[PDB]
Amino acid sequence: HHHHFNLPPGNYKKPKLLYCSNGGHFLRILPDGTVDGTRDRSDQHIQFQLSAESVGEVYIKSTETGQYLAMDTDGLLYGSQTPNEECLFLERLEENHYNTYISKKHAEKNWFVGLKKNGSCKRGPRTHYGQKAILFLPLPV
Repeated sequence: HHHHFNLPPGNYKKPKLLYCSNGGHFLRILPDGTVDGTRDRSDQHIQFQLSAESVGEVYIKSTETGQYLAMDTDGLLYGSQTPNEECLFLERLEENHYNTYISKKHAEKNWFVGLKKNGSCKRGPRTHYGQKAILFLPLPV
């Protein structure tokens, strides 16, 4: 493994909002495949259904659009119509209470899902352990 194995509690029974404390935004995948963050809890694109591939590995799917969260070769987040290797994330516990999502494909590079204070997604290589941008809190829909 390239990473630790502290896991968050809870299941994938219900859909969730993925709230980032960094700028107080909710992760969002727009219908056009665009990914970003919004402070609008009423948004129709912030609801996700997480599912486990293997223990600690998840798919994050838009319940509105059915699109999967994915990270490309250049570290950019995008919504994928079909599940692929770029859609798998290592879901881990961080700072004892938050959730982090590490790109499985790029795990050795420590590329995470993360949001800037301005609600914009971070590019893989600009992310790293220790940042606030990588911390998510799964909230009820």
